[PDB]
Amino acid sequence: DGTEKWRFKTGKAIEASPVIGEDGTIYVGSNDGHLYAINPDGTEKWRFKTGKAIEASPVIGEDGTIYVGSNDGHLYAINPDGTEKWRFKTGKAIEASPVIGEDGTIYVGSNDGHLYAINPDGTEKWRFKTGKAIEASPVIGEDGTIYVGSNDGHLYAINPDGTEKWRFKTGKAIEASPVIGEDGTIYVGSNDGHLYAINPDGTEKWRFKTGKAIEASPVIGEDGTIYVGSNDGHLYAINPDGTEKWRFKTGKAIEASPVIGEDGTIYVGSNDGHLYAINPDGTEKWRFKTGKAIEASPVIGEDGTIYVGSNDGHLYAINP
Repeated sequence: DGTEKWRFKTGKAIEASPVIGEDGTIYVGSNDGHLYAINPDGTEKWRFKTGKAIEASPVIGEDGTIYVGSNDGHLYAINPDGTEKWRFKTGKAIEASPVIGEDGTIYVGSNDGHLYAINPDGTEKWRFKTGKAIEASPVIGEDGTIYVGSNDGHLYAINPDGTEKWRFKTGKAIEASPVIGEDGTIYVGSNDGHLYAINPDGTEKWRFKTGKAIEASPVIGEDGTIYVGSNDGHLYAINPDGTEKWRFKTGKAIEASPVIGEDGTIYVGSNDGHLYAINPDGTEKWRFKTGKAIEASPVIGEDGTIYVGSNDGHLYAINP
């Protein structure tokens, strides 16, 4: 209903989406350098200090391990009881979330330019070098291919053995993670302003121009609609054929991916400070003001709660 359930205070801005564990624990990184585990009632379960700001979402493995990248250059593996299992050092800051393959391999991009494949025991499996920093999380297709965007402007498709399958060049840095449609189409936003729809063979299916850079991953509705936020301040609803369905204006850049609720509501944070709830027909359902710009994608709990991190330093739990 767009009202606050609770707020959890951290020491600095929250730029990264939380993630929810099997037992309902909420995990979130803060620019204050800590990974927090929060109970569903909003009280802190534990924290773990990394060396620098955490600006990427954690991801959870099958056994419960929580993996989180830090600006300190490491990917940490944290046990559910909040003690560290291991860390893996890259050459520079990690600003992108890791992703986990079906065999347990953890893939993470680093500002040192590479995509790393990490075994669950913390040892390197392989690394794939791109031309500039990777600030975007990878995504994995049903056949095991790993897709990742680079500040060198390309979307790379990497085979599970670390060899390149193809690369797709856009006009500027790709800071958005791609998302894969039911037919294997890969959608990815570029700083050149376009949402690109890419066929599994690396050829372009179509492109959609927005007014400014796209820094936010698209998300796909159950009807096939692709939703993506733009720095031009709009949330765009895009048909599978590349034509616009509707657009929704917020007051400032949208740097955060949207998320889709059980009833089909689309939620998205704006740099104007609000969380918006949008109906599938593009009309506003409600908005909620946090203290400062929202750069973090919201995440939905099983009871419908919407969790959103804000530059005002809090994680908000919002009723639906």
